[PDB]
Amino acid sequence: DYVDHSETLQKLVLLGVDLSKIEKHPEAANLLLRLDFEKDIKQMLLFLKDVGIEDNQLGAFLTKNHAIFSEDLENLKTRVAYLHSKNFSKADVAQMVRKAPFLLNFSVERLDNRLGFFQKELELSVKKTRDLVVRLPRLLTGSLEPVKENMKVYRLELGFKHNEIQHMITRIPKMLTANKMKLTETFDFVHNVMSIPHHIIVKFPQVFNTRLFKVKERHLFLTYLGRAQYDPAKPNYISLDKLVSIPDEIFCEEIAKASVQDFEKFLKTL
Repeated sequence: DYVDHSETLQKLVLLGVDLSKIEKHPEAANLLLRLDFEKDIKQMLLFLKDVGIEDNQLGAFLTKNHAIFSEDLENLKTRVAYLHSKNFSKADVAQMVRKAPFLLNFSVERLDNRLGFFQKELELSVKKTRDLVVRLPRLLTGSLEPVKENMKVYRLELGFKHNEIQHMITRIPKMLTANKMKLTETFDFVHNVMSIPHHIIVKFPQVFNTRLFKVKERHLFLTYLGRAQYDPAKPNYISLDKLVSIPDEIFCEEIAKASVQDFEKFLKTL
């Protein structure tokens, strides 16, 4: 059987499928080992093309979704029709399935319940709720627990108001599932060590999408230089987005007003 399967396996490899990943899932791997490309696999690939997975995206999709050959094609079609009934366009669904390859493995009822959860939990407009999951489609496929927990962390532990949270998460949807320890450490540093008020953090939520060491290195250097001026009502104001976004060379010259060599020297005292 190995010899007769070789041409199918070769085809999957040429597509960029990583069989070593699929091999971690023994029943799926044993099914694939027994599938023929023309008879069993091709009709699945043609469906994926129709929903918008391009040929050069199939390898990554099939490597992630080791379960796709175990779903009934009729059910996959029904789930796509459900998404369309919810006003997700063809372009939306193509992006959602590529970025969240398990999406069509969820039943109609589960997809409906998951969309309803995000509507109820975040309280966004219908439209902004669709925009949110089009932007981060894995919200629909992952555990919902970190979402519930992080909503309570932002409000009850970090002190943001409900409207502030909506503002931040629509811009940075990954905030909804971010590691709680990392969110807390970033908040404590930016709010308490840098003394930045909630309403300013709300305006620049990308600080929750920045690795904290970078925020810290830059704040400590500016502090060392007497240039850590984060209040827009005073001169030499440095905004949080400048601080987290501009590359080292420009941060040094334009913001810290110091050489990169001196920044490097400072970082060695940390």
